[PDB]
Amino acid sequence: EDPPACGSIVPRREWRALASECRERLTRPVRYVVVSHTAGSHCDTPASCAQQAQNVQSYHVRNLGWCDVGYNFLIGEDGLVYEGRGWNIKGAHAGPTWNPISIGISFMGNYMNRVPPPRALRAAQNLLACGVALGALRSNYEVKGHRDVQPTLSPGDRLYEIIQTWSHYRA
Amino acid sequence: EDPPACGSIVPRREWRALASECRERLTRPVRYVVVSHTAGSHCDTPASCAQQAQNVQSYHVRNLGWCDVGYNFLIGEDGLVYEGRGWNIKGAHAGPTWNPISIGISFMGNYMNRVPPPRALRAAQNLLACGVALGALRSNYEVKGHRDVQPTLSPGDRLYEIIQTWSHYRA
Amino acid sequence: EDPPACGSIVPRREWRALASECRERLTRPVRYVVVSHTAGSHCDTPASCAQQAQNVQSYHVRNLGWCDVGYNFLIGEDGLVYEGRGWNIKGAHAGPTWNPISIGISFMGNYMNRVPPPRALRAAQNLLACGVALGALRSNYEVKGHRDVQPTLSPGDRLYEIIQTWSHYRA
Amino acid sequence: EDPPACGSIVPRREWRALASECRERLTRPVRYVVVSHTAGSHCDTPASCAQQAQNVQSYHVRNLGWCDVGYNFLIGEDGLVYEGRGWNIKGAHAGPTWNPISIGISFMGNYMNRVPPPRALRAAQNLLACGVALGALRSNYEVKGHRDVQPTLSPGDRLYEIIQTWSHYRA
Repeated sequence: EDPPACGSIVPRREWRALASECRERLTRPVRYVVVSHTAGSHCDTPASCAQQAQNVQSYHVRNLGWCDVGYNFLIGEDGLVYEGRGWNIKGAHAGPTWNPISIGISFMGNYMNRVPPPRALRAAQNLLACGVALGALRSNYEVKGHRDVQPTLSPGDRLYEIIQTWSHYRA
Repeated sequence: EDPPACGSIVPRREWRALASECRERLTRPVRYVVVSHTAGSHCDTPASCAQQAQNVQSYHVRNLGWCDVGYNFLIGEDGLVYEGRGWNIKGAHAGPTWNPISIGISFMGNYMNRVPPPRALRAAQNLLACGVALGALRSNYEVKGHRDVQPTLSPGDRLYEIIQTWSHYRA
Repeated sequence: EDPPACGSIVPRREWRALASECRERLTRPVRYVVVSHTAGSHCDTPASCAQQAQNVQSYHVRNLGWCDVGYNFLIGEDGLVYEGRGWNIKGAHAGPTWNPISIGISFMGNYMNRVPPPRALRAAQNLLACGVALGALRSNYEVKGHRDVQPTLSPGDRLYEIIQTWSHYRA
Repeated sequence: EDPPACGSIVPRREWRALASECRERLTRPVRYVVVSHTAGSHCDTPASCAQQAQNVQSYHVRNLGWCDVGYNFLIGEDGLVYEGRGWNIKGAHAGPTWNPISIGISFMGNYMNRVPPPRALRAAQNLLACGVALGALRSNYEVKGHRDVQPTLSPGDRLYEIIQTWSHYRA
């Protein structure tokens, strides 16, 4: 069980997230990853991305009344990964059939007419390899675009175009 | 008076829907109505709008594997309401919490920077008044925009903006 | 903050409850409700049920040494709700994870082989709407079986099966 | 279904009620509430009280030829409310003047020399509060006694006396 400190993941406390009230768990190893975009604005710096993650959480917790931000992880264009509900807590990002069997990661921004920068993508891929290293994800895990399991424009055309070219993508 | 007196809808056969396989049912009268937009292209004729309703339905059934198009009713810019799951079948448009206690109506098109023409709006409000008359909806029913209960841009800024003005809208 | 009082709860002074030595409070609005059964004797008259409440309180206090009867509320088969620690005080019924973020209501009886009467079910369902109306429970509160947050049979197979039908239920 | 009667009312069916033949609706918002005692036998358990509601209905239907039991609601010493004609139907409880303008709630038993239980008092308020919530009782509703409007002794001296101590009551 060789140890990799692959957590180039910014903790909840570090981006000053509100405390979570979610308690239901994901049984590891999880088989799926559903990729979405927030459809909101992007951020290209730890400082702005921290705030942007606060806003997304805000919307979900204050406006929608949820126990925590809906994603397990969020990707910023600053090239960092933000801890959402994490590897062990069931997200609220792709429905009742998919949330309990998937890890939901969301790129912060709107990708209908923009590609996320290479470092945002490297962070996403690095985050999945990590999940595999830890046994949080099956080594043969499958990636889905949010539009493949729920009716939505998410994760955006350009971004959707890209994940389809991904090794673990299966529609 | 009686027996009926309510707004008109294009029936499933008329638009050429595949047969529904959905079985789960809503309890009447329903307290909530959720307004979304399909987020795709719009249609301003009975011909293109039926075609449109086909597509949306194809995506939900052929691609997401659902028993039927997600919405209870669709609204075209042609001025006609399109039968979806109807007043009795639980739809799949606003998630596990609202699907079983609401009627999901979705305008066909994207209303982020565009508003639906007056006739599409009359159709939608006609429909709600129809639903009330049928006892399918409570007389003190409430309207929510899709974004008020799910993380999404739906029903679109301009549309969402419009429904905030409605007699039955409740944030 | 929300003027009108609610439901028909038999207050403490009426079922002759020992004073409470509990002080740790709950952050309102509470998100979860965990349904349990006492697994003790059932009662179907105000007098026998007032007694049973007393029995349950006393056993938690005198024998287990708890600051007050562990449940936030108790339900009789006489169809009445019995005030336990109430809405503002943290209770001891579902473990350290859940006790600070939930409301615990217990049906006085054993429900492995008996279903409680409709009036008991009704009293519970109505106690919850009160909780919301009062602002003690979130409008989108979630009900969980005792067994879905702990290893146990509680609230009993029959009662468990029932609450799985309630609209605010989440496994 | 999913919405049960507010304030834990025992449904017509639970107390084994004969079907109603009444058609005369009252148009809520009703302005008044009249309190009578049935002058019949009292009961303090859910079992005995269901028989009494059945007793009183039978008397009114089989013997007086009425379309249903006189009252809109009956209160029990068990602390439960019993559905009579409900909110919508005009009841026969206080003559040709007040039957069309008020809601008749009747305490089961003779209360000339008996003061009824506080739980039954709580259930009564509970009934009136949930009446407003429904749109049946005008939010600013008013209360009168049976003897305040007819040559009768009902609701009984002890019972009548406390009804005056009320808030919503109008002299």
